[PDB]
Amino acid sequence: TGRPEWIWLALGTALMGLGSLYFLVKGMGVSDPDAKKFYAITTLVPAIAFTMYLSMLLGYGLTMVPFGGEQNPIYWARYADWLFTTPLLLLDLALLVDADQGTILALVGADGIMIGTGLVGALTKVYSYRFVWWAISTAAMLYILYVLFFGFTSKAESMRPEVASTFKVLRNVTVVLWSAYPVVWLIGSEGAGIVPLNIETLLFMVLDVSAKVGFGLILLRSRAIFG
Ligand SMILES: *C/C=C(C)/C=C/C=C(C)/C=C/C1=C(C)CCCC1(C)C
Repeated sequence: TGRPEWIWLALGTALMGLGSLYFLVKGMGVSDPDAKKFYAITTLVPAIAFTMYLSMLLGYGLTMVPFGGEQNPIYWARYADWLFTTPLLLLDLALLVDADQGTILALVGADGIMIGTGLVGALTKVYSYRFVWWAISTAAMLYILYVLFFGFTSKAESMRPEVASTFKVLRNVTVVLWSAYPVVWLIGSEGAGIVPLNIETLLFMVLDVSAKVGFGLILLRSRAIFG
């Protein structure tokens, strides 16, 4: 098939795989129960991403959606990855600041809406309606980020500075990275079709790897994970 974006797909597979392994290797040596909690969640995240980059590298997770007078190439495997990796990353942040169950439930629930409406949008055939779903998915994301910035940060204040300072770094990387996804979608293949798929795949790989392995490295090399 030889598509232009495959090299970016091979590179995402490689980074996710390696990252996952190292997390698994480091996770199975630790004995602290709480540290175990965090290690298992954080290793699972790039492990799911790896299997999906792999499938996409191999020709799966792609569909031609008609709109704008074109047969548009939409990588839906992406949302199958994010459906489970985005709430797991949220879970990691919540366990860190001892968020309440209702908060977690409501954050995981807003995240299901975001990915769900996002995919519906990336699958929608009436061009302008693609942006209506996109708009709702983004409002869901702004809800989640509001909660991470205003709620959590506040709770990380009952924690010790080492823990509060690790959370603020992960919160910052998360707000910066997640903010970028909706803009990539908008000017890329699912949206305006301004940025081509190969470049678009590159941006998504950089955001995904940063948000999973980048995030994981920061979290797991910290002392805040300990019970
Ligand atoms: C490992 C993956 C991460 C941290 C993915 C984050 C993905 C997002 C924040 C995605 C957001 C989207 C929107 C706000 C609207 C349009 C569609 C999405 C799903 C790309």
